[PDB]
Amino acid sequence: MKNDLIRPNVLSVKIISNVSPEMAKKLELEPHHKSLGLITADCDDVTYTALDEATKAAEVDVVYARSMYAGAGNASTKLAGEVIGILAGPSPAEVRSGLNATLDFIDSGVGFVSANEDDSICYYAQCVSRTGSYLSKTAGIREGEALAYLVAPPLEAMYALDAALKAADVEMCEFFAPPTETNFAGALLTGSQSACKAACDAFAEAVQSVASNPLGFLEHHHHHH
Amino acid sequence: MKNDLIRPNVLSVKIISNVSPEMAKKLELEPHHKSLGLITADCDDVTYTALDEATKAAEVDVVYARSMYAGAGNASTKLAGEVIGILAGPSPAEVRSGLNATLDFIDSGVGFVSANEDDSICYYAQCVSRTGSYLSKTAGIREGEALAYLVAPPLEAMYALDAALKAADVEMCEFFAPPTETNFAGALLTGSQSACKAACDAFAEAVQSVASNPLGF
Amino acid sequence: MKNDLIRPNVLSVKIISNVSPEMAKKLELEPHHKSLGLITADCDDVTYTALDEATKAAEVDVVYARSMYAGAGNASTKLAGEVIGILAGPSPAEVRSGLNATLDFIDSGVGFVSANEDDSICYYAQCVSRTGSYLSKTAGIREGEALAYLVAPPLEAMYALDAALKAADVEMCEFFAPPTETNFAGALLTGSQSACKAACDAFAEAVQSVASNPLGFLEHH
Ligand code: NA
Ligand code: NA
Repeated sequence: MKNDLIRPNVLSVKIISNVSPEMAKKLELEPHHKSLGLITADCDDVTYTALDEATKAAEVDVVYARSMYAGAGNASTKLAGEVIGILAGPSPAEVRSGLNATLDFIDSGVGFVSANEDDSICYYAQCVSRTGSYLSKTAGIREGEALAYLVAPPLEAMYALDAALKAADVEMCEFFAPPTETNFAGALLTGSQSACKAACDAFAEAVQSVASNPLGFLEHHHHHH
Repeated sequence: MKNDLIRPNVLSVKIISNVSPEMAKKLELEPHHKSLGLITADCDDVTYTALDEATKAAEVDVVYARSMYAGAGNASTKLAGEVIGILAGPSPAEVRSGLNATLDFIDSGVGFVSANEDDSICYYAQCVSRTGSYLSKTAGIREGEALAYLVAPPLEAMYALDAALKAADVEMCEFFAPPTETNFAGALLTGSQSACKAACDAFAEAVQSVASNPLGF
Repeated sequence: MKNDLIRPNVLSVKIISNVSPEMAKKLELEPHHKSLGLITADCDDVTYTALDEATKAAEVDVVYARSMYAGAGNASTKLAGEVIGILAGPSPAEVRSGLNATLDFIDSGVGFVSANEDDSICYYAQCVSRTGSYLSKTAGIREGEALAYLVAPPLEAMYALDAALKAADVEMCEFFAPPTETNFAGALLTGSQSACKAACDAFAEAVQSVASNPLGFLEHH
């Protein structure tokens, strides 16, 4: 029901030690990247946030991060979910430390929030109060700066992004144009921690507004047609 | 059943007034684009045709129009459908007018047509007698020229495009290479209005032929 | 159940006898490509292998070959499946010959194999002993050289590719980065037929290992 947290789930985790050179080349790894940590889950943006948290916890870089077409509910196999993440580090021990931090974050209480009775509309409005190396590079900001990580379905996201930008002293960093692979959209915005929180609150309120009344236009403006 | 119209449905409509400069930049809006009209629906090509119609009905441009991966039946949320369209114009009045025209067209009787008993094969074969400013740009043709807008599933579309091109003096302007995001295919063809209609008729007949006999070669 | 073949199915096949010049342009056909053979099926990588086999059997080229977003189980229409392939040749007879070779290969016993009890994890580990003109070009190798054609879901594929590369005397040719349209991943690897076979066996073993222990990563490395 509305305001319920949708629990995210990790599906698979593995380590590759001493990554083969042939794979290192196709993944465009750095010379010091000797080991990989692999993860899949049923929620991509929670996982991306978790991977960023991993870069604060261990000597790891996010070297691969992609979402699956049409999202987890349309996965055709058990472990595909809707995201694959790859951490790289100098040793299996560092990768292992990174993956443990990732897993712990995914199960920390974060998640998309439901906007209606059957959870058929949901959104992410996460204040990342201290970015790691992954999301700061994605956003083009300095490490440790704050972000509003805003995700919703396509029309809700566009409407609510406008609301969020107007509500808060925040800057556009990265636009997720609709559709991304999972048919969502949104943005990374930056500013002070209080401004990012204000943007998150406004984004959430705007998504809920659309969910509650998606076709109000018909009665107000399409009458006598 | 065969020849039934599949009714297209609008799922959500919203307007943005005084669009934020940050969003204007990311959408690559023009300076006169102050207001946005947003729409989602469960049929993308009908919506694209309707958005083009709106540019003839109001002072609006189609500034964004994209389809969802794997189509409306695989939507994971209620309002995603399989298309998002954005109209831009100088005022809320003009984008409401544009949306009203879009809605009218979507409800006008246009739509995908079923080619079999359980409506599991369908196609779009729509003659656009006079393009607006959106489908003329997509096709790379002069504004106001006619189009045949032809869509079907991948193999049906390739087979039926062949038939359409042979049936009248038309040129292929834009090829929708399989898969588009919704796993369809097709093309925009141009020529005289009567040639485009002949192409539409041939396209429809060819899709029906494949539906009736999918493995016969 | 585990080790079961998942049988691939052909959904539609048609011939265009004299392709129109407008269609030839958009498909970037060459002048000698007069006839087209169209096929869809519910298994893309089996079909790609089959199309390559067709080029060995007949004077046909693979001129178009693409997978559908989210795979055959999410198809919204009857004939879309998860792949469209197009053969081009000099005549309808030659295209028909190519299509027959394609269909025969699809039904030959090749296919994805289940890695668990409800067939919810599967993989492809096919040794192409002698490539035709399609997969040799895709891989960037001489026509007639061998490939391991390795496909699995995203994490399994990455883990199992590393295993295959370490186990077998093979080289990386083409990386299918996750996700491809059907949300799979994998690679084409080349080497002797022996080495390609060893890569296939190691890939299969590694995918099965992940299926049996999907969350396990704490063991000594
Ligand atoms: Na589905
Ligand atoms: Na090796």
